[PDB]
Amino acid sequence: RFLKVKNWETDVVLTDTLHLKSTLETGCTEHICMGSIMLPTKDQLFPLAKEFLDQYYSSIKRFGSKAHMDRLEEVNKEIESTSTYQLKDTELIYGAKHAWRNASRCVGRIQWSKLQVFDARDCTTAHGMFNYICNHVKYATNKGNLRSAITIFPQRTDGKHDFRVWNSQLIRYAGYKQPDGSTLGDPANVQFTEICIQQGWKAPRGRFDVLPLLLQANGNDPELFQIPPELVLEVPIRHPKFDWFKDLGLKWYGLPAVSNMLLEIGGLEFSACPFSGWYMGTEIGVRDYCDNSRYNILEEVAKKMDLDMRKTSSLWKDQALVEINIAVLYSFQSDKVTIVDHHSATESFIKHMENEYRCRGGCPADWVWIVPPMSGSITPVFHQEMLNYRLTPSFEYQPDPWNTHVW
Amino acid sequence: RFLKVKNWETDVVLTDTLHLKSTLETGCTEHICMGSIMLPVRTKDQLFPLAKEFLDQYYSSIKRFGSKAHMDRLEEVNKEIESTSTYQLKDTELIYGAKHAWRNASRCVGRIQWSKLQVFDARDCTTAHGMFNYICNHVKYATNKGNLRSAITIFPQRTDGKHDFRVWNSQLIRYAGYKQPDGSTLGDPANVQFTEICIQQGWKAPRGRFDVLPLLLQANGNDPELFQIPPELVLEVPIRHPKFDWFKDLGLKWYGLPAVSNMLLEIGGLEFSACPFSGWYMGTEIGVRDYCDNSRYNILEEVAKKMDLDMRKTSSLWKDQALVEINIAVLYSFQSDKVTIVDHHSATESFIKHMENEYRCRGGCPADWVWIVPPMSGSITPVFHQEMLNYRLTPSFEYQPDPWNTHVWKG
Ligand code: HEM
Ligand code: HEM
Ligand SMILES: CN(C)c1ccc(CNCc2ccc3ccc(N)nc3c2)cc1
Ligand SMILES: CN(C)c1ccc(CNCc2ccc3ccc(N)nc3c2)cc1
Ligand SMILES: C[C@H](O)[C@H](O)[C@H]1CNc2nc(N)[nH]c(=O)c2N1
Ligand SMILES: C[C@H](O)[C@H](O)[C@H]1CNc2nc(N)[nH]c(=O)c2N1
Ligand SMILES: [Zn+2]
Repeated sequence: RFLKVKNWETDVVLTDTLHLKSTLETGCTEHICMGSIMLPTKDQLFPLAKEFLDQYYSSIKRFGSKAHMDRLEEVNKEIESTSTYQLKDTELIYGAKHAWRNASRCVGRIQWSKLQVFDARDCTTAHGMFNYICNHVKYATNKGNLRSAITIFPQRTDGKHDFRVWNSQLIRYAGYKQPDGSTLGDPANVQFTEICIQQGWKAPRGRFDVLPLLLQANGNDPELFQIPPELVLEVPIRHPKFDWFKDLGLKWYGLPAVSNMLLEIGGLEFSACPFSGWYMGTEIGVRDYCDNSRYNILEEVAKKMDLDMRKTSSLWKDQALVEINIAVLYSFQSDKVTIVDHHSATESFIKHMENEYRCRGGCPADWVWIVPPMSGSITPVFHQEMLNYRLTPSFEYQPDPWNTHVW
Repeated sequence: RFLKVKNWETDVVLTDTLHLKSTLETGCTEHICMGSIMLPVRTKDQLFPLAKEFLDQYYSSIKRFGSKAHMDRLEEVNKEIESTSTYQLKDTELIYGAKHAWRNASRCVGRIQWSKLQVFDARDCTTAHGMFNYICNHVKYATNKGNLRSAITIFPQRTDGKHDFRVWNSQLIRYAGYKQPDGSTLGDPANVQFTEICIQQGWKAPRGRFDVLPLLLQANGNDPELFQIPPELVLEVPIRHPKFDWFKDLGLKWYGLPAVSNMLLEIGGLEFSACPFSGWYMGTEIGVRDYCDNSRYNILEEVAKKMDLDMRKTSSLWKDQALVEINIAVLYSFQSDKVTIVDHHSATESFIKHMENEYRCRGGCPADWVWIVPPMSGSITPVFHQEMLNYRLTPSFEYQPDPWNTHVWKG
């Protein structure tokens, strides 16, 4: 019932108890582990609120206080009446910070308590949503000195009045399907790049076109808005060695702002809650650039390095993969845009784990995602045993809106 | 109950039914995943159904399920169990069992080779000297002058747990590690404890950086004995780099034959506690883990200095850079000396094919993503994007406690 995790590089053992407060399910059973699978009423509502308020009041050392007891009946009454309830701002902020704190797949959680929370629950229209989103982008971007942020739009009522940001991230590059067979721009967004057109977007059918926002307020049809370019910070990618690197014509945006997840707090569902932090270098250089189903520039780069690509055994891909990532980090740092390398981030996470085990009794973590997509075993997290379990408040995945939307 | 895995690079979706045949537990539950936890005397009572499940398996594979040969064998094993409290496997069953334990090994990326396994039956062995002989023959057969051949040598099964055969070494061939008084380590840090045992057991350590450890062999529950593998049987490869000429001067070499010797092989409820086995190296085992783990030879810095990398910021990825070059060297040296090795791209690619074949011909393929994905360049190998299901089938290879921790000393 009380669990030990060992780090095999340092022999340090930690003891986990936090998992005992887990309420949601993993997907695994005693007969089968699903650790590498990508995606596994007033009745329901009241214990959920209670559990949350219990956490919350415990966290401010007023467990079993009048304020506590009072808030509990107050919420209970409101549920009885309205069949839902509203969070106080303090609870909203606490809830959002803790959804981040509990995100078992996020290596960046040492920053969790410094989250700027923007309350957009008063928002009613797609234009309103756009305004709030532009403000988020400008604040978080902060001229390159990035600051984490989340903007929280009104909670689900009857699932027919949902607020949804249709983009997967606030800022992403378009992808169009060619006659040449392949794909210009970003293959991951070919379908979304299509749906923008299907609703009226004018694509400059280029390679790195910042996609428009597709905003759904209150269950209505979504609307197109162009993010002001002066708000979209971008970074041109050059190698501090290969002077030819620049002619590949690569750039990337500085702000990673995931916009399609669901924030759950005390049973309440926030279907539109775009949030942002800053990039770990490998996200762009390894995944975005070198994934086969993405920008897939490995061959091209390798050509320009005149490497022996005759056999897998020369490790040409590996050699190039490193240089590319050196360039990403180089470009960002030179342009003074916040970025972190996988060594620093993982080092920070181990420190964060130590802290969480110490002050909270543990830290849910998904090794499959915490370990970076390159040079895994030379980062400390590779040798770190981790326990994965689901805590609430949480960020959850949710179905793409075009599949659900009753037009 | 059917289960689907998706490859997110190819959208290829597969359906697992094999997981239904799983008996053993994973460690995980509905509320916690232990997927990254490293390591998470049996009665006639529980033995028979285990024998029966094995024998049903075996007779199905040979397409004789429900035959009279099947039924008589079950009867024979039943009688032998209740009479003697255990039973002996036929050679055929032993071979089938060893192959399938390999086949069921969810953490092994090399399983496409599982059906080509040379099984050496050492169940007639009675002494440590006998064990040394068998092991020498294994090493010689498996090495084959550099054209490596997979093999397993199987010593007598456990009886009352007081008469175990064990190979105390973790691998048949490994380098000594020596802790110095100044706290530094000479040789392979991983083998310090084992090196000390050997020394205490009377091994004269030459105390160099690459000393092949002696074999420490336990027969029939007796105290273990020391033997030196004949040097001419130990194939080694000097490590050089195809472009960096200073690399040779780092003084590195490695042995060609990876031969894990401390696992327990389980077949039909019988436990084979000494079953050393060998295949060949995937390059990163040596180039990434053995050389570059901080708790191993840890040569990243010295390599990095000599390539003149910016070692001032991690952000320069000097570590990543040196890591690749070292792995380039390992592959280069082995191929140059015609010693079988496989790069991580080739191995992972072959595994994906194996896996798909296994889903179709067998209904599934248990696989441990945490272990299948290579320790460098993870996402540019196809396994990274492959959803996998992990579950335990028998026959299987299992860990067992280190024998110095359990052994009852006779003196
Ligand atoms: C501030 C610096 C941050 C860094 C360096 C960082 C890093 C990462 C990385 C590398 C991943 C792996 C995802 C992938 O490879 O696609 C991840 C996942 C994730 N991050 Fe963080 N992140 C940061 C901030 C945040 C913030 C501010 C939030 C929310 C408020 C957040 C929530 C999440 C969630 C929910 C996931 C996984 C989603 C899932 O369940 O699959 N992160 N992060
Ligand atoms: C023939 C070439 C082979 C290759 C390239 C190969 C590759 C690997 C690799 C890279 C690992 C990961 C272990 C680590 O990184 O420490 C592994 C694990 C494993 N292999 Fe293979 N292997 C081969 C042959 C074999 C054979 C012949 C057997 C048994 C008959 C076997 C049984 C296992 C088992 C049981 C594990 C899990 C080890 C553990 O959980 O500690 N392998 N293999
Ligand atoms: C299941 N599925 C189809 C899927 C999986 C992953 C993704 C990509 N978002 C992962 C993420 C989240 C938050 C992040 C925060 C900061 C950062 N620097 N990076 C972050 C990256 C999209 C879709
Ligand atoms: C602490 N722990 C549980 C642990 C972890 C790793 C190891 C290292 N041996 C793993 C192995 C097994 C079989 C192999 C077969 C062929 C090959 N080319 N390589 C193989 C590598 C030992 C023990
Ligand atoms: C804690 C963690 O599970 C442990 O370090 C594992 C990770 N994956 C691995 N994968 C392989 N192939 N070999 C290993 O030793 C490990 N170690
Ligand atoms: C199949 C597998 O689960 C999938 O490729 C995962 C593996 N680990 C990952 N890790 C991170 N950080 N991001 C990812 O998208 C993935 N993808
Ligand atoms: Zn699991």
